[PDB]
Amino acid sequence: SEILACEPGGPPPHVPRRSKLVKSPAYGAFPVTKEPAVLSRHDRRTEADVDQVAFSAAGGGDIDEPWPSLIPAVKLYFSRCNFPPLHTLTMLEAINGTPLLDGIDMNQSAGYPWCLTLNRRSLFDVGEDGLYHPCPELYQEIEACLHNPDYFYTTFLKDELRGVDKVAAAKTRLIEAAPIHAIIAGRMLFGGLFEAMHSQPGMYGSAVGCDPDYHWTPFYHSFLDYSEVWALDYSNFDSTIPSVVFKLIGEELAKIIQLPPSIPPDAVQKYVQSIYLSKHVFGDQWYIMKGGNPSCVGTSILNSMVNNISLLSAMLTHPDFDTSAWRILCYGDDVLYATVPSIHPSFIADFYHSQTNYKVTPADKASTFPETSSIHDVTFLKRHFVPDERFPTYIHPVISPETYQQSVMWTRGGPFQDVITSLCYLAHHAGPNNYQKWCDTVQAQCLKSGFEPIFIPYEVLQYRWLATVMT
Repeated sequence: SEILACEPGGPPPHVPRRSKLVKSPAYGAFPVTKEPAVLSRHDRRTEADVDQVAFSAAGGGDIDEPWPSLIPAVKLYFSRCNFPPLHTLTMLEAINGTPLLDGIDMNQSAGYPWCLTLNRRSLFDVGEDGLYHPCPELYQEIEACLHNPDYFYTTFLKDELRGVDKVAAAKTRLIEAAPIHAIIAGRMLFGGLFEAMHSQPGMYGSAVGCDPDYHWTPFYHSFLDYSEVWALDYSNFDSTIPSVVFKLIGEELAKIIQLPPSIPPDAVQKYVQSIYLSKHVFGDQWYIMKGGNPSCVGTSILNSMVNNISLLSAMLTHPDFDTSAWRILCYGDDVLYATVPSIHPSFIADFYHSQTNYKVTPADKASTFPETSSIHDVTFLKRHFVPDERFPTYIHPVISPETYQQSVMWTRGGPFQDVITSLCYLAHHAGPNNYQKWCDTVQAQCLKSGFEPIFIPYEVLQYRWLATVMT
């Protein structure tokens, strides 16, 4: 991306420098390979400056002109999508939801400048209809955003567990939140698109809105015409996305989305411009990012499309690419793809280096791509695909054991049993006795700390999984 000067928008917010993650009653259970990310510039665990490292991948440059295969990739992706005319959501639908899209999370931040003196719930009144209505001040900001999407993302250091290597290097990610009036305006303009995609994960090359327990089965079987399936990940995807890709997507969506009379006719392109030419506030640092996208559900939908377009623009340069025999599945920077004939991720990586700012790598910190790869070797959202031993047509999402082995050793301050319960939903897919080994190890450590954990029985988790997957 490219970082530009920006006029301040008011009183600056505060960047939290202390982690909410504290050691849990199970902290000694497994060898500690993860710790809370560096948030303070004075953290003793690192010799680096976190504010410097966290922004080091930004400002590397933006691409304004399309590379020769980019426009063909745009046409190819939208040709396969075959979207019918889409419409906008009403303001009340964008707030409270539709049969195909849930309402907003009232517990999330209200964003700038609301998040200075007010939370999200305070800005709404429950009407006699039983739905949430915006207060007269929020309604007017949503309206003004539809005519001029001028708003600030609040930027913070993401408080989360990280590998001990990333802690020592102060490599902590950024979390950026849009304001509530920009979110509701965005759910109005693009809610028809969000409905179509979020309610059909696996279609349009996007996995956004998926439930891994349920969708791992159709995801798995969708890659069955292919002998080789590839996984790859982007480093600094949210900074390296060029403006030109978002701009081209906005022009396609402008022709698809039908606008109501109260909305200016270029609102689609103008809102997308507020995404790739965005305003940010990080503490008292006010700046504009040209290129990239702040790292939200709507942004994950557009990021999926960006990822699909970018990958297709790489495959279109391969001499043997069959424009009809391919499938892509994306969630953010996470990607599965397969082509016939198989295109090795080496080829995509080399094309990206010569024409874009994308730096692409294996999905398992493997530092190299395997010579071959199948649906059984691949990981997607940190999960393998493993058929059930008794009903092999149904596929378990088997997350890496490091996920729930490390997470259980930390808490954010709630009832610790809630941490144990939510990890049971991830861990039981490893098999009844691998699940038991995790439960037994966690219980022995908790006993020394004065806590008695209760684990959901394996029979409950396996039955309910088979029930939802339609067994």
